[PDB]
Amino acid sequence: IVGGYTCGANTVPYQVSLNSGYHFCGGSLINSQWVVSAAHCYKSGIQVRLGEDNINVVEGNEQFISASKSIVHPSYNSNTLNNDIMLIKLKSAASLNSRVASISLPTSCASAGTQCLISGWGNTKSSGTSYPDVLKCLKAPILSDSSCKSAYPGQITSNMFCAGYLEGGKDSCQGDSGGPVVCSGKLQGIVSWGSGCAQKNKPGVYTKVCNYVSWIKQTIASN
Ligand SMILES: [Ca+2]
Ligand SMILES: [Cl-]
Ligand SMILES: [Zn+2]
Ligand SMILES: [Zn+2]
Repeated sequence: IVGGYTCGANTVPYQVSLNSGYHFCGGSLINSQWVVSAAHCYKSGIQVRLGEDNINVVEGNEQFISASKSIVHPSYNSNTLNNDIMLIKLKSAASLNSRVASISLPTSCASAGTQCLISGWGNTKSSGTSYPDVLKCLKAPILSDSSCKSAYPGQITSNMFCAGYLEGGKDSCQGDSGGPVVCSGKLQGIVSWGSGCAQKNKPGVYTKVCNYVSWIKQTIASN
């Protein structure tokens, strides 16, 4: 995340780190047994780490559980990143406490202008590589579709929305993929792609979760 701040140890209690020997993506806990992340984060051999603050230091409040299965959205297109969402089931249930909590799924989509909180352990430099070890946060509004589509012509579908600042300066960045975008207490987005990080007129693009609630609910209930 670039132009963001240190959230604080466990202040985004629904934030997860996907690890396959190292941290490679973020995710959101939706209930004791399931995590939602980006389909482009699909890997075989995932370990989910909950209650994480510093990914390189075991400070006692962590839970490391292996994934029992992964379900990529049936219509995921790796070329356009359209329908970039995946569900991960935990082999054992997470013990929910003050530091490990689930986030709610939306009942309706959020309007442009709404302020959201984007978090993760990604790169913090636009022009440079600096990978932080503690969680970073960024408060950013949802942009109108018009400004999102002018920045990426022919690339935005109805399953994506942009958030950030057009001036640039603030944005999600690689590493952060699969992480949450929460607005008014609901998980409204998943970090999906962007043009580099924090550039001017290049906001981040997020998977629009409100369009997949029935698929999420139906799939978790059947698996
Ligand atoms: Ca840790
Ligand atoms: Cl992340
Ligand atoms: Zn990351
Ligand atoms: Zn990515």
